[PDB]
Amino acid sequence: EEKEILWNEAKAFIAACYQELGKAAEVKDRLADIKSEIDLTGSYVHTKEELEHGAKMAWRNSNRCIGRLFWNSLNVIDRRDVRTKEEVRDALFHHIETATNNGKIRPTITIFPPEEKGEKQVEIWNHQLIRYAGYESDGERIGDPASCSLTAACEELGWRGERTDFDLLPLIFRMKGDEQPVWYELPRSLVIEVPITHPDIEAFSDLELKWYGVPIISDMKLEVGGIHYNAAPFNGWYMGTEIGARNLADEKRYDKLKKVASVIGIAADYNTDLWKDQALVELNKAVLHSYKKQGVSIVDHHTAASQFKRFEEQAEEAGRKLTGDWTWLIPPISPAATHIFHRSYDNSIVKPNYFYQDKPYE
Amino acid sequence: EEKEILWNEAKAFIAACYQELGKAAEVKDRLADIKSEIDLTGSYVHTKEELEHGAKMAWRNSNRCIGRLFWNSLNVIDRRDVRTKEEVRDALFHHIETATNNGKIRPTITIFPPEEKGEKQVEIWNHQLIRYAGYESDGERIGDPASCSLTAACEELGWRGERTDFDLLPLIFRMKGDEQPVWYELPRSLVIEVPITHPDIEAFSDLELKWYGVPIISDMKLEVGGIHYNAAPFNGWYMGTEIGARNLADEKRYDKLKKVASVIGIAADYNTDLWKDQALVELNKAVLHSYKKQGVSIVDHHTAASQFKRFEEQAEEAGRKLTGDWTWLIPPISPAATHIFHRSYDNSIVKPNYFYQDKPYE
Ligand code: HEM
Ligand code: HEM
Ligand SMILES: Cc1cc(N)nc(CCc2cncc(CCN(C)C)c2)c1
Ligand SMILES: Cc1cc(N)nc(CCc2cncc(CCN(C)C)c2)c1
Ligand SMILES: C[C@H](O)[C@H](O)[C@H]1CNc2nc(N)[nH]c(=O)c2N1
Ligand SMILES: C[C@H](O)[C@H](O)[C@H]1CNc2nc(N)[nH]c(=O)c2N1
Ligand SMILES: [Cl-]
Ligand SMILES: [Cl-]
Repeated sequence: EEKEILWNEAKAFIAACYQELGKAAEVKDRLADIKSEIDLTGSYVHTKEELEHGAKMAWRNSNRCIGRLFWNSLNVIDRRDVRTKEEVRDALFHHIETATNNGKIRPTITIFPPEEKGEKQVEIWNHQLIRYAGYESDGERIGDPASCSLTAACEELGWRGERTDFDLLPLIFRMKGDEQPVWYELPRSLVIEVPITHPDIEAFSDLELKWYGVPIISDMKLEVGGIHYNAAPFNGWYMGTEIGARNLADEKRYDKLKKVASVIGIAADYNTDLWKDQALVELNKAVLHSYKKQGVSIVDHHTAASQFKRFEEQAEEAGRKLTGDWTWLIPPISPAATHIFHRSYDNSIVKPNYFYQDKPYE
Repeated sequence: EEKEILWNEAKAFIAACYQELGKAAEVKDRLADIKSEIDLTGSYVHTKEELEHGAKMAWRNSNRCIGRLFWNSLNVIDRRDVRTKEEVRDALFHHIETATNNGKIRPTITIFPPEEKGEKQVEIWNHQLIRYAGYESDGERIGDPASCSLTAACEELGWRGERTDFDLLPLIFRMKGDEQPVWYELPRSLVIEVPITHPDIEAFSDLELKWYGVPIISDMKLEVGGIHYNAAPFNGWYMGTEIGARNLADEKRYDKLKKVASVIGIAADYNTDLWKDQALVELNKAVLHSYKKQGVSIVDHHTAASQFKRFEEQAEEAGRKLTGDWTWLIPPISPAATHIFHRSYDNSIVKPNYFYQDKPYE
């Protein structure tokens, strides 16, 4: 039953992967070995080339990602060899360091051993490798509300946050065979953060806003040819709106628009004044300015959309169907100023791809 | 075949309409009369009450409309009695006058005789009753590009535009039996226009922008209980973004963002400066300010979304399913600052409703 599904996924993947790599003549033999490996073992093992191209295809197929033009330059780190929590920890520290690259961010994925019988070898609890803690208790909100449930799980395991608005959560993951996950404080030297200032408005620094340099999603599953890599953290560089229009702006996140309005010297009393819109534009300008001043890679939503248009053009040129989720591709500010807003996209799921999975906390 | 479809639509509509009106006991008899009327005539005729409530239901069911909270206060004008082009013209002039209401806009629909054998009695060519002409010839763009095809059709019929950027198109419609439509110049006294100025930036008036007061969609079909009212123009008041973020901003419309950037004194050289976003916010502030100064009804997108939230709440309270098109309901600026962005909607089509129809030009 499962080896039927596996074998079928393998045939589809290997065929497509080898076509793209100019190695179609090797398919039959490779497929032969896989058939035997599955029969004899219940699974199969990707070559380094297959794993690398698979991760790249999965990014290429990610409907919700505007940044896909650069899919083929993804840096794939093969860590299927890790067996200990120390090795996992050091691999995660290494990912942070190499992806950060002193600010010139390298899109990277680190791939850990895949599920066996659907049994995870390693299970990463963090949503992103770098993220801020959040607390809520008796009227008091501190930090990132989105992190409240994971923060509480961490404090159940003996970690204690300082309760600033920007506590770095520890790395937290569980090894096969262990009942509880382990946690490790992030070395501050590894984590680039960017204080938010505004190019023109000197008072903006009074808000004492900052954000971290590199978004590293660590809780999605990479599926490649029937093999389930549930632990495979990946990163790009930020699009500014992610920070300025969502992380710092949403009422259910840092909720800073009223405070932004005050420091930029506009009233926040009347909807018709469009003060939220003005505050959003200034906050987003500040975010882009700040990352660039500090030499940390970032892209604005106009440039990103222009790049995505090139991705569309390349898909058609290569004779590949384009898939996308319009609702996620449009930027959260000035969406109609982008070409994305004015066309539609097929939201079909194509594999290899990255998928959500259930949180082991909650 | 057709009388089957008609009768079935009639049963569903009359049943629902009379439930809502507290007249469920009258359904059986009314349904009896309709059954006979269809058999004997091939069609049936709505009571004034049915027609009025039907138009209101159609608005309530319009998935792409954020303004639906006020569905039950729609002003329905029954003009099923018109037979001549003079009467149609005067009914259209009347709609403009009564809906405008000296600036305190009244949501209104005027309903003309419905299709018979699918044969239209009157066919309105205008997309909106008030709209600006557009011209393109040998490098030269003037006016509203969206109106180019209708403008060209009008000039085929002996009309000539002055070729300003804001020529009012004439009313243009065709009567049953006539090969060509007729056209009538709009009396300027009927048409309120609003010059666009900015509350703070005096130079904004140098752009010489203006827009008309009342959006009156005149080319959609109202379907009520199997009866097809192909000529039934309707209006609300504007949401500011329609004018400021789309009509005046789109590259394929008036394309004013670069000129806005210049008058507000910011550079339009770098994507990372978010100059388009800033220009959009200032243009949208100017639009709202200008309509309010002139005493013409308008709503900003924040207030409109708050009203739409109340519409959602009322639907659930009344035990009615809510339908909506997320892609049209989100405003084109700061969409994530509205609740709409953060939930989903069922885009199912429910009747009565308003529908697109093929343009007789093009
Ligand atoms: C190189 C720079 C990149 C940029 C600028 C970029 C941009 C974005 C943005 C703006 C989002 C929406 C995030 C949100 O609203 O939560 C997104 C989602 C996504 N990106 Fe990218 N991305 C990049 C690289 C990558 C890479 C390297 C991968 C994988 C190898 C990836 C896979 C995805 C996936 C799977 C999502 C959806 C995540 C979810 O559903 O929560 N992206 N991207
Ligand atoms: C009272 C004030 C109203 C406001 C503020 C409002 C708001 C809006 C907005 C912003 C749109 C999107 C238009 C576009 O992007 O092209 C829209 C679409 C629509 N509205 Fe409303 N509306 C109002 C009244 C009405 C009325 C009275 C009706 C009908 C009786 C109506 C039916 C519709 C329909 C059918 C659409 C979709 C049109 C299309 O597909 O092009 N609305 N509305
Ligand atoms: C790889 C990558 C690049 C990039 N520019 N951005 C992200 C995602 C940032 C991000 C990751 N995960 C969750 C949220 C908020 C998620 N909500 C929907 C739960 C944001 C990922
Ligand atoms: C009734 C009503 C109220 C309101 N506030 N707005 C509109 C629509 C304005 C409008 C009407 N028709 C076409 C466009 C642009 C349409 N493109 C998609 C073709 C805009 C209609
Ligand atoms: C292709 C895409 O659906 C298209 O740009 C839509 C998006 N949402 C919209 N929403 C509104 N209100 N009006 C529009 O014209 C559009 N255009
Ligand atoms: C319900 C709705 O789909 C939801 O708000 C989505 C909309 N589009 C989005 N787009 C991005 N990029 N990120 C998000 O978190 C969301 N949220
Ligand atoms: Cl993020
Ligand atoms: Cl309009």
